[PDB]
Amino acid sequence: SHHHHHHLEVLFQGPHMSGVKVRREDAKKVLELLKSVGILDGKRKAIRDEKYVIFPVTDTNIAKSLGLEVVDVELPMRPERQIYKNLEDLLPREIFKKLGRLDIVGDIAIVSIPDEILSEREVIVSAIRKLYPKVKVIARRGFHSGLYRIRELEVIWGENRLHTIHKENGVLIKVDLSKVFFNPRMKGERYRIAQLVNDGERILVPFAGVIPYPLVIARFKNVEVYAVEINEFAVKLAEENLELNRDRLKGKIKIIHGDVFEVLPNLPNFDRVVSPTPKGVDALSLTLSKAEKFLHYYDFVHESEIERFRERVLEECRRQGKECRVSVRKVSDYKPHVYKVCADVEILS
Ligand SMILES: Nc1ncnc2c1ncn2[C@@H]1O[C@H](CO)[C@@H](O)[C@H]1O
Repeated sequence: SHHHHHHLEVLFQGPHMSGVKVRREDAKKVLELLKSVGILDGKRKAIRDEKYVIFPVTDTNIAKSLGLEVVDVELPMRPERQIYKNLEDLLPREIFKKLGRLDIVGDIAIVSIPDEILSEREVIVSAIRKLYPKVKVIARRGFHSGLYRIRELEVIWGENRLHTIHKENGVLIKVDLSKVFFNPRMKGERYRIAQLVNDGERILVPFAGVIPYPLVIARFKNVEVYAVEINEFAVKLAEENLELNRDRLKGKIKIIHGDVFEVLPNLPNFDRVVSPTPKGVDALSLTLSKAEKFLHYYDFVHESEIERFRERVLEECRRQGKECRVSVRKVSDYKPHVYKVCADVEILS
């Protein structure tokens, strides 16, 4: 006596060799459809030409019951190994070129996605998820808003949170991107100055945020750092960060919750001042006034204004009766024709 047909029908060992041929304009719809009905073959790649897309299917009868055109095609197997090293490898150039720079903060990936390629959201996420399998949050970014310069962010994939712990230069940085400002790309800078700093210095860091700069400096050198931040949530996270990194800091950090322009005139002077100035803000005079040996003044300057920028720094140096050497460095490419720069000011004796 024999087997039931509805038991036999699943015994075939061969691979699926067919697919469905659809117009490109239908391709997303159909993909969804195939996934929903449950006949989408994950083992094979989809291919396309200039007019049509072909999706691999696991049941051609059901495919025909969906009114789709069944074709016999040898489709590429899915890759098992992964050799992509950057996002451009995982996206068409027309999509990738409109994307902003991708940033990783802890287990959060942040990318800017213009409205015109927003329909392609799902491939973008996919690519990101493929490049960074460890991240658990993908958020679309806008601009910085308000006095605290908090980045506009919308979670578009993963856990519905914008808080995490970021590892940098040997320190741990608790961050909440919905409540505080933070830029990971300053890593280099923060390390650099940390290496320049000598033991015994008194250092001032205005606009300190969740104190990544004081944390790195104090991580590598036995110094005292004053940090000034006006955002109380950032202050809170800064305290938690100070407590989190306490047993790995050589230096000391004093956190001051307040307005830089109010606090600094009531502070004593320092050996070194490090000013991660908010974009558009001019704190040159005030930060220089608190520096006795070195100022590191960050700013955003247009390509054709660098010279003028340097000149103005020198002017301020003369204005405060200081004799200085001024060096201007391009820290990063901020947007076209616009650089994030740093004025290294050596105050001479
Ligand atoms: N007058 C200010 N005083 C102290 N911190 C400030 C001031 N303006 C901006 N910030 C902080 O500087 C950081 C970088 O812009 C942010 O955390 C922001 O809240």
